[PDB]
Amino acid sequence: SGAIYVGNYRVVNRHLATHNDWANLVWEDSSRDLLVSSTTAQGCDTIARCDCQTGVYYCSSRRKHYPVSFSKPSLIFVEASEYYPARYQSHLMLAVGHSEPGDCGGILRCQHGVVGIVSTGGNGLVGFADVRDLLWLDE
Ligand SMILES: CSc1ccccc1NC(=O)N1CC[C@H](C(N)=O)C1
Ligand SMILES: [Zn+2]
Repeated sequence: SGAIYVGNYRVVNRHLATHNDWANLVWEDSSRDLLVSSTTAQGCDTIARCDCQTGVYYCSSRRKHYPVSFSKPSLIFVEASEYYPARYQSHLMLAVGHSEPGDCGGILRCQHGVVGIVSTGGNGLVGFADVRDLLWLDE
């Protein structure tokens, strides 16, 4: 689990959104596994606006942050799970690193701020849903 809190927005994995996130929906895209809902309080996360390919991610199944190299956002085939059938997920970045299903939501950050959140993984990989192209999170 986990979210990004920027301005009056809450960014979560769409598969982990609550009934309240849907009532307060701003934008969602199943093909990206993202959902953004509105908040009453102002958030303090800064979103990165960059092309960094190295950063640090939080892994809740190890209670540890790991430095990683990751691929640029792209269309990647993601195996079936209890939340989606097998499909291509867009804006996805992959890295070699530990991840378990409950690690979705962990932040990936670079020197510029938040890059994205854990969204896919397995077999020694970890995938992150990019948020750096969502310029409107800033206004
Ligand atoms: C860190 S996710 C993970 C880790 C180990 C094994 C499997 C996984 N995958 C998942 O449980 N999911 C749930 C839906 C998510 C998606 N974006 O399609 C993929
Ligand atoms: Zn950066």
